[PDB]
Amino acid sequence: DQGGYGFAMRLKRRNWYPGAEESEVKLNESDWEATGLPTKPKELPKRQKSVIEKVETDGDSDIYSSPYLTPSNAGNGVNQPKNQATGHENFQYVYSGWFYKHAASEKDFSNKKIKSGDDGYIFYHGEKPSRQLPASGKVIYKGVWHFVTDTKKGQDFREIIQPSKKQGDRYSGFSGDGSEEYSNKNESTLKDDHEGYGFTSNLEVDFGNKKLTGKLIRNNASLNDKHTTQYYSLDAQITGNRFNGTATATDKKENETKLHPFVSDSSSLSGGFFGPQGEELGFRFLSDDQKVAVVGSAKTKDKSKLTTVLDAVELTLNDKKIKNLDNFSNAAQLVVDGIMIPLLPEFTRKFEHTPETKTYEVEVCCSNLNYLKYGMLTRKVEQSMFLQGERTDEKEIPTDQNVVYRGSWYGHIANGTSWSGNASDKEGGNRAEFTVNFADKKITGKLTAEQTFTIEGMIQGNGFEGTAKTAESGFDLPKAYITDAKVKGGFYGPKAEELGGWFAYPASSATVVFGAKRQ
Amino acid sequence: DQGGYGFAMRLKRRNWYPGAEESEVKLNESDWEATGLPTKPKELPKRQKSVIEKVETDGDSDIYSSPYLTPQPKNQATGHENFQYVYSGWFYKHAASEKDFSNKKIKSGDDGYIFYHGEKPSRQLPASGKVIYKGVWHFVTDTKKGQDFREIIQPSKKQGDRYSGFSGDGSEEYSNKNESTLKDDHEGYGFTSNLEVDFGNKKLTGKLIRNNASLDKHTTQYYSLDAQITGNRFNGTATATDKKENETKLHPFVSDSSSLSGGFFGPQGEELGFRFLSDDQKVAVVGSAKTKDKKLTTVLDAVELTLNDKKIKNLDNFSNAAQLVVDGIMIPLLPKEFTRKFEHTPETKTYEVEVCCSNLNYLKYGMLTRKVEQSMFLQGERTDEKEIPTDQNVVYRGSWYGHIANGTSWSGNASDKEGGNRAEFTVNFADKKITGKLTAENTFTIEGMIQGNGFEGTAKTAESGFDLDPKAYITDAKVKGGFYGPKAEELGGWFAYPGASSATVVFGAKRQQP
Ligand code: NA
Repeated sequence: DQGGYGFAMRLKRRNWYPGAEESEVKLNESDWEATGLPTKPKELPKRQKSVIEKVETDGDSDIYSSPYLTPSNAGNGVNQPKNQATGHENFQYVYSGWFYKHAASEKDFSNKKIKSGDDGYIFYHGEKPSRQLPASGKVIYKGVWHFVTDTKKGQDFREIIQPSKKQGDRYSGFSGDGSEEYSNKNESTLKDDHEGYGFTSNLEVDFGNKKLTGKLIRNNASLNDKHTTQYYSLDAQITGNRFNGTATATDKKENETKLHPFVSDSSSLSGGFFGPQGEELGFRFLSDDQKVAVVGSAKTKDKSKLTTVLDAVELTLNDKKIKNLDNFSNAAQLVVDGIMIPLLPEFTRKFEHTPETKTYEVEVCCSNLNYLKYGMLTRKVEQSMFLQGERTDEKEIPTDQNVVYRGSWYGHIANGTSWSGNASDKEGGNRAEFTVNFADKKITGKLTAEQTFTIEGMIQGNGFEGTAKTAESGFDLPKAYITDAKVKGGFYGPKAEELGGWFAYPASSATVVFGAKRQ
Repeated sequence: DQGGYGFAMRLKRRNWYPGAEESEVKLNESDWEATGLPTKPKELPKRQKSVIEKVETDGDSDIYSSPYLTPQPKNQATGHENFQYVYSGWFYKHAASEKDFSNKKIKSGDDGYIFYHGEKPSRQLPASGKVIYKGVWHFVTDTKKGQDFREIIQPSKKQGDRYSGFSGDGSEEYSNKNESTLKDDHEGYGFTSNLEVDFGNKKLTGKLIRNNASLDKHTTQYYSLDAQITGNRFNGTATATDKKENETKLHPFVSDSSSLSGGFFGPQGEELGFRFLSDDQKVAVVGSAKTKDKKLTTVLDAVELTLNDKKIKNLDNFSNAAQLVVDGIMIPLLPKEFTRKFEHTPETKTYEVEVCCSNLNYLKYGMLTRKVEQSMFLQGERTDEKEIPTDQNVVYRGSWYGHIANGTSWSGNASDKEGGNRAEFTVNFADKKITGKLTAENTFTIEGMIQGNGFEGTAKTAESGFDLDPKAYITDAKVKGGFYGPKAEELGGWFAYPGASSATVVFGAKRQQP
């Protein structure tokens, strides 16, 4: 999809003012809200929490939330419910769940509006979207899932929520409702075929084939023979640290009458992997009939060769240091300080951006690159270089023994006075060239200002590493000297049409990002 | 009717909670509320005012009322605006909505009352002639879902549907009440009344109209009225002038009423108040009217004779001998067996009353005590002067209550027996002459002239002293009285002395027959 740390969807409340009544309020893709990056995934997402904090109540002011979440800033009663897939409960990077208030009714006759029922959100959010994943093998992920429905006059979902308060009619059915009383979430022990407590998810992720399948079920209250009910299966393709696909409603029958909301397929399943090697994931979807939205989370068993799916780095000038950036496997979306900066609105480019550090100044290259972006980033005053690209699958690395790549680079170097040079297509300005022997796992090339650097390295999988050096001789602006500069890079896009890398040093310094295109 | 100083009727608000909705709330005779005696007729009636004071608001706490009432529209019949005894009108609040969702009650709209009240209900009226009364009238309707009265009230706020149509509504915008001058054929401003009272024939007729805003005849008539006068009261019907024929009826005045009732107030009934409820229970009306701004007959006697100070006060009465009105409260004299005795506490602590007699129907008299004060009382409904019989020899027999003393006091209740208090009278109507005797122990002698339905003369202990079981010498004591009931079957009088022996006496006798 379009990437992000998380998504939230608000409960609906239907207007029943007589004469001005909405017979229905459907859910919409436009209803999804970004959560932003959480400092602590176990806490509620801050933007949406603030909204609910301001929601008026009249008798019970508490915020109720999923049992494994941090009550934080909020209270409860008659409470020890559980919602967990057994053996898969120790989430560290990703949380999904719900939170809500018993909101006061809106009783605004003078605006012909009457609304009543809970107000709240379902959501998932995560930190540390993954830059590496297992290289191969099928891996079981389990966790939880949550839902919120549309509202329609006369509608009920009595199979999942006892409809004494018009759940599904006046306000959304949702998995946190006080009348969701048919799961085993309050029971003290499990039946031998339960996957856990409440609504749980089970996914099989095939890292070898870049795809996944799964099942979303309810673990049923024991009030012979089977004690779970399946509402969806899932199917998705993995691209980098993201996945996209479909959800299939398990019981839609034909003839109905359909006492639950899970009756339509979804063509908008999307999620992503989080953690050092994608050991946790978050996902969401919206049903095609706009009657239900789902979010969820899953993880490998509570306590392997890896492949790198992306590079995203920031090189800070002042201290020549190199930090990893978050990225959602999208070279054209620059993620810094938890905000997303697009990189496409003519070689290179330049612009500034302010969200909602004051503003970000970015110079990005290049116009002919599609899986790789690099340039200059400045906060306001801080200055850095950056590079980010989507690695080519190691199994797609071409075998060709002679391959030339051409492009440019941004440079900042000094043994005394400093030299800085942007990237360019012309003329004697920064230019880069590389010859790669894939068969040999060998790579070499040169960067020239017009004087030059010379790079050499070997090829490990879908990335390379080596060293860069001035002529020394020396450089320009009066001379700078570089020797044994630590060089890191990778190949980007299908069959490695693109490649790029960077180096920092380490009385001469140096920080360089470069990217080249295949001929 | 059943008499009173005034009546009020509250606006209705209809429950429109979905699923627990009232489709309609009709008016009912039982909805009428007594107002009590006002100290100042220009002020709002106190009981109902207190109710409205407690009505909850949320944004506008004011009480709005008819412009001539004591807190630039006008509501008045020109030349007939200076009311002193009787006021009718309305008052209300922009009441907050009731929004009780868990008990399934939603109500919205104005809350308030229409009312009339008066002081000094009349004991005399003009003896004859037709007299024009004009004034104002007011209405409140039922509520019914989907109902509007757009001819009278612009229905932007569901007037007639969620809360009663009423003449004080802010959207009553079709009368001339806000205009600065009058058309040639307007009777005045807003909704006005015009009555012709025929005191000669004891009846009245009238018309209730709206004076229309000018933006072709300028008034619209909604009712005519017809009533019979009995004493200081009147009862009859209202006839809806436009009912239902070729029209779908854009106003609430579509049904007749068989419950028009009202009464006269002031020294000679120069003002009146009235009310009615439509037979279809869709609309209640109250109103008031007066003779133009600036010989009598007496229709009732109602007096209190205070012992301690031998003084005699007029009581209010609504032309009903069996309803004793003291201190603004109504005390019935027949239990819904000669003489009677009982006590009564309203809502002075309690009233103790001894009343006579069981055979009298237009005349009641006896003892009244407050708690401690003690008085005698007499009240009766005079016979029409034109019904005074011409018979030259007529005997009346009965009793009397007596309290007298030149030294020690003598008190004697009334009775049928035996040597106890007894009264006898012979009346020569042809001669306009009356005489009779009261005896305790076998004594007062009374001569008097008849005038209309009343008499006036003297009572003397004669010669000399009386008993005191010490001689009490009362002579030339003024005696006043009347003939009560149709054709003067019952008669009554009283006397106070002086105008070392005192005396206060009420008596009543009944007519005999060959
Ligand atoms: Na986000």
